[PDB]
Amino acid sequence: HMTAEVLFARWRDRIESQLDAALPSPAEAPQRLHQAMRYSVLGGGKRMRPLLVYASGHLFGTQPESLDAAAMSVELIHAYSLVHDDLPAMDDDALRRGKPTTHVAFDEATAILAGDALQTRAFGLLADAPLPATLRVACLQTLAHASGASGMCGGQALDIDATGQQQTLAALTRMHALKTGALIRAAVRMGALCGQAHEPQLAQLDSFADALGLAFQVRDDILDVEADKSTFPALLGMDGAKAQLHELAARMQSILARYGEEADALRALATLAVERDH
Amino acid sequence: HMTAEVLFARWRDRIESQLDAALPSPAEAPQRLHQAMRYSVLGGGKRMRPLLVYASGHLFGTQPESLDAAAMSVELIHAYSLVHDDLPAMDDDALRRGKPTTHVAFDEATAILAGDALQTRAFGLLADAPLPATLRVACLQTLAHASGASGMCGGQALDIDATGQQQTLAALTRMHALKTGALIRAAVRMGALCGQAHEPQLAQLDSFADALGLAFQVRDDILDVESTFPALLGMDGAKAQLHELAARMQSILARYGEEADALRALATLAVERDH
Ligand SMILES: [Cl-]
Repeated sequence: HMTAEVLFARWRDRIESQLDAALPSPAEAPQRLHQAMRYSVLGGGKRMRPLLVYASGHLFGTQPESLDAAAMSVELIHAYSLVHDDLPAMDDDALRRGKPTTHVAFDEATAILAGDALQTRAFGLLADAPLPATLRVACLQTLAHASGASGMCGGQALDIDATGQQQTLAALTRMHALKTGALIRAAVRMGALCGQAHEPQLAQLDSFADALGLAFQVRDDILDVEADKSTFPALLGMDGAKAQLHELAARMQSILARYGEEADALRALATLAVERDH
Repeated sequence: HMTAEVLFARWRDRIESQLDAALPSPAEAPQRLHQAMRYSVLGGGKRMRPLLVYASGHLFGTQPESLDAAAMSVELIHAYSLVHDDLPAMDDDALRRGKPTTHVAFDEATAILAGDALQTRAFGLLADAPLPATLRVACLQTLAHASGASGMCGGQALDIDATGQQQTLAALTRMHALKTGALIRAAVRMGALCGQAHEPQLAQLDSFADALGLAFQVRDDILDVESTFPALLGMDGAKAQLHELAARMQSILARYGEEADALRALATLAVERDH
């Protein structure tokens, strides 16, 4: 059995190649839109959401060809959300991962439309997947529920509404559950659906994915202090937030404790969510 | 087309009620996003694209209940595209239909997100529809292809890229075929799929829908004056092109019985409307 480290490298290379083939060429008109779409999603990175799709499918022995559309779709939703988030009317960021944000590299109109078109391509890839129609529909329902006003978009809105206000712990947790937790749970659910998981196992994996999405954000908050006025270290104290993260780490491992080596990839994504330095 | 007008009023009332039931409550969190989503699609309008879905299904005797998801989805895509198109970085409009645009009634960030969420809701409604999964997938494929970079979004980008430039007649026609032609064809296609249409009928209806989308744009350009088709062809040349499209649309549907009257009336509307 291949180690988690080897699997993550293989899946990161795989999703890079799949996304490159799935996006329109920069030489086809409209060239600026296509260039901006590619600029916004190609070029590496953690690929946490594709990795969750593959790692979840891996629990069931599912081949990557059955997972590629689901894995691309969650990265495309994630990528589009960041293109819009970076806009001057939103978070107003000029740099992302050491490179100019998409609206700086191009312009705001191009960034708006590139985000719009990446969202459509996420759904199109699922609808076009070489899978049974019932499975494509189940994946599409999952992604839509997690990405819209009941998930990612709603969480973005809760965040914008809270600009300049101090959120309570309850409200901060709820905001993160929508803004990033929902799409992280969708990634795990879709991988397991492609693995033909049944509902009890879907619910168990959802409990793991729920904890992982929060863990990632608590860790991020801790790192920000070590390197949206309300954060887990500000509301809990730094020691309290570290204890919160430590419990989520233990919780994630306990949920998967009965699996064999087939869960090592998911286990390692949990460790990365808790322990990464960047 | 008076009997058709009654049908269209029924369908405009129906799609208003359907969209109202499908959108989140303005009392529930996040309230401002939900309110902006509702502002951006409720409150009447022509409902051309839902009417095309219902009328295309009507050709096959399909009842509206089997068409609501598809009809809502094309209006939601259309609605989101206008919210983003009105933004200052795009067309920069303060009014639409005599009322403030969404980013004026709310703010730019809320409008961006409302557009994003309406797009998602369009896909979720089709995916959740009470229809065979194979039919839901075919409609979802149709909508995604027509709405993204190879359709509506691509046409919007072409339009912005040509700002201040003189376009050839071919380029302008290509731009409109993506910018609004694709989603109009999608509406007719989805109605026909829900009607269990056979491949020749789908191709026939797609020829009709292609002509209808162009005619609708040519008529909106003519009304706007009262690079565009009037600018390239003259006001008289634009009107001649409209009449040729009208005759093509009626020719394509000519062999059908009264079940095509709804589509025929939408063709007449696209050409003759004062609004
Ligand atoms: Cl292996």
